[PDB]
Amino acid sequence: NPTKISILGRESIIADFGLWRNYVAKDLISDCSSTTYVLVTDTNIGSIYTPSFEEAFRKRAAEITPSPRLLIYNRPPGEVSKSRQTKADIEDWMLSQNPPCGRDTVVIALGGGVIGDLTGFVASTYMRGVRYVQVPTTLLAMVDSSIGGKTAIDTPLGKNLIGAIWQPTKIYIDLEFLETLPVREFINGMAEVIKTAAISSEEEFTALEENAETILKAVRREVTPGEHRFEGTEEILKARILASARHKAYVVSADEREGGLRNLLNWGHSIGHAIEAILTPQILHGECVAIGMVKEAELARHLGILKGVAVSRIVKCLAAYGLPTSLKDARIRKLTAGKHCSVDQLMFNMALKKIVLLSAIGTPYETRASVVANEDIRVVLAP
Amino acid sequence: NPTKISILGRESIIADFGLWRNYVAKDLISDCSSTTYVLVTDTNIGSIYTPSFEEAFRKRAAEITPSPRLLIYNRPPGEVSKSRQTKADIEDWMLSQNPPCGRDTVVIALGGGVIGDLTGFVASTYMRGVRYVQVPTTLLAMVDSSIGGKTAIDTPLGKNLIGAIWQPTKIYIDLEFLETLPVREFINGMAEVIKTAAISSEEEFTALEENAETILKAVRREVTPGEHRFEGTEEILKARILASARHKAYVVSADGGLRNLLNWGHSIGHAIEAILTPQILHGECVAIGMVKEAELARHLGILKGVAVSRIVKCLAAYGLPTSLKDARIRKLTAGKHCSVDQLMFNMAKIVLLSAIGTPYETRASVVANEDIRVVLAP
Ligand SMILES: NC(=O)c1ccc[n+]([C@@H]2O[C@H](COP(=O)([O-])OP(=O)(O)OC[C@H]3O[C@@H](n4cnc5c(N)ncnc54)[C@H](O)[C@@H]3O)[C@@H](O)[C@H]2O)c1
Ligand SMILES: NC(=O)c1ccc[n+]([C@@H]2O[C@H](COP(=O)([O-])OP(=O)(O)OC[C@H]3O[C@@H](n4cnc5c(N)ncnc54)[C@H](O)[C@@H]3O)[C@@H](O)[C@H]2O)c1
Ligand SMILES: [Cl-]
Ligand SMILES: [Zn+2]
Ligand SMILES: [Zn+2]
Repeated sequence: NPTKISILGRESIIADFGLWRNYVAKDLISDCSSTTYVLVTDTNIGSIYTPSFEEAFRKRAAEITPSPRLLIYNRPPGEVSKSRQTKADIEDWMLSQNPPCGRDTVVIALGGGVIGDLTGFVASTYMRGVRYVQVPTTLLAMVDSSIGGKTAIDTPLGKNLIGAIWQPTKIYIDLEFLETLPVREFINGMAEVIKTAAISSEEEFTALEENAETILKAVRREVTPGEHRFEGTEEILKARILASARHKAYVVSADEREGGLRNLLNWGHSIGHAIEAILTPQILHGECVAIGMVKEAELARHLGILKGVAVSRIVKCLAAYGLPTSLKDARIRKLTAGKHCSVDQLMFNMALKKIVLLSAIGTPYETRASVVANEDIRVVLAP
Repeated sequence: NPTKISILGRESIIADFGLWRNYVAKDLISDCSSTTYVLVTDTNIGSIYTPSFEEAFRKRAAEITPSPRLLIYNRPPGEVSKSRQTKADIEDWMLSQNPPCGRDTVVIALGGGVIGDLTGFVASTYMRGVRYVQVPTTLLAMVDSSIGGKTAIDTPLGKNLIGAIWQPTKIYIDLEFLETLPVREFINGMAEVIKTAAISSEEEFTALEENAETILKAVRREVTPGEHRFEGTEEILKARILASARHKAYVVSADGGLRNLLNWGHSIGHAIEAILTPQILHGECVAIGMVKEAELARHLGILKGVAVSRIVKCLAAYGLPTSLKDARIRKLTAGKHCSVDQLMFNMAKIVLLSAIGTPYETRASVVANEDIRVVLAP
């Protein structure tokens, strides 16, 4: 059965195994009536998933007169496509169609965080705004990037500098996409899942601790023909992933005077972003956020706010899912030959302190990021 | 007297003679607190108006501490600057400042429709959105472009293709800008003023008819550097221009319907413009469109022939063309012809008038292509 989660007081999220394979096309043409559908993705994702959809779309466009059209745009993979150049590329491409794409256009964002931010931003300004849907194909996109409307592209000077808040009409979460997602990317996305649980539900966190071995085994297993990577553990994977997605939706949907409940989502990102500013692009975002979570967890313990046992759980849980819990992680070192993260550099990258503090697994200290002394931060980052 | 109007619920429009010279700076720093203010304009407008403001800003920044900063960006004049390149150059420039312009930045759009659309769009996406104010310097901008939140840039394949709805925090209308606005541009802007009146108030339309000689004289007379072009007729100019502006503001606030009325004379007007541009200006084309669309309604037995004539006399009174055969226009468009086919083709529903200050339907009406032709053809 398809699970539904709402965003900003309305239906928006539809999650299940096989949506892309048999549900999205029909749904779009039905609930997102348009004459034109523009699908944006990269060559990796697309070469694997675009063919089936083209057929499923053709099969759904036929039971209608006249038949809506599906236009496909394949961008090269990587953070590099999240640029002004590609935004203008996709746009001119869309304007140059016969007939050109109009304000009724429904853009389909089939990809991870990169394609998501790019496509969302394209849609936000196309003729001052057109509808679009998110079809996250990475774990991180499913529970984070595709939720909340934050759209943008990069500039040589920094990440997500030019963009917009543009909400998607719908977010289709097809867990089957995780069947072909590279093991490292999957692990990477788990950083947000564990973060979410860590700051919202102790029960959820425990479920993550208990489901690690099973989940990871499935993520690494050799799939025999006729099988689906996650057969046998579908409910576990769905309950775990949707718990995070759902939380993100709740936080983003909760306003009517809140102050900064959204702030708690940055737990582990204060230090995590600092670390990433140095180790990127060798080390992924989640990998850096994982380490940031451990450091920030130690900090709170250092300030006598977090019990030492919670730190250890936080550490075993991340490692159980394959995430690094230290800056000298064997894997990290091999990928970043000649990169060091000195306290000074980290204390610097951070100043460019307010760290969400935890008082217990599933329980934040303040309802917002707390203010901590630079000296206390340095001690934590000491060798 | 600093007049105030409301857009989208409440006040945002401030109109008067001299606002730029001694009010915006203080106002911005007070009502739009920020550490950074980015002024965007073109070399024409800026070379005339940026110096005073710089001083007026410095004079107001000193009163507050630490003193804010004013960053100026001068773009070349023309429709050509309303492009992706200029948007990116402005963005890159802002981000390059030391320190980089943050989300607290308040962008000042000092210019006409071009600078307005460009700057508004820049502001809408800068770090996903930052505040900005409109300081329209052309008549058309004062009563139309600077109002409504419509922002964008052009593409070789068309105008305003990439943009967004981004409302300005404030719209400062300093009528003194019209002192240096080229006569042709001023006349051009009058097309929207006359259009607005034509579809909203018969009294207002009549006031435009009676002010015609006076306004034009002020516009066409030779003013000497130091004397104000509009001394003696300031209330007339203010009441006329603000009337148009306040109406656009009203409709933009109501809301597919009431907004459709704002397009009277633009159905044919845009078709004509698609051919005659860039030689012929938007207002000049909209003027002719108004006459055509007015005769169409007369053709359909909805408009009295007398209203058509008044519409025709008023446009002409203000120096706007009322036919494709206009000498100015023919001379200016040598090498071009608006065949009826091309116009119909370009047209691919017109707002009909039942009387001066009175629309037919509450929205654009559906008319048969044949009735249109018998009105486009000679
Ligand atoms: N609020 C927001 O909008 C927000 C917040 C967090 C992250 N992000 C953005 O997300 C981006 C990173 O996104 P990401 O971690 O999803 O990485 P990504 O989109 O770069 O995807 C990683 C890799 O996986 C491949 N891939 C994607 N789906 C696949 C699948 N199911 N099968 C096979 N290959 C697949 C891609 O081709 C790519 O190589 C960053 O640029 C970041 O700024 C945005
Ligand atoms: N909804 C909207 O936002 C909207 C609606 C209608 C028109 N527009 C757009 O507006 C643009 C047209 O703008 P416009 O007609 O105001 O012309 P414009 O901005 O191109 O200005 C015309 C000329 O006058 C000069 N100038 C401007 N003000 C001056 C002043 N006070 N003193 C001296 N010289 C001055 C300029 O340098 C320029 O050369 C078009 O690009 C059009 O697409 C936007
Ligand atoms: Cl853009
Ligand atoms: Zn993150
Ligand atoms: Zn107009």
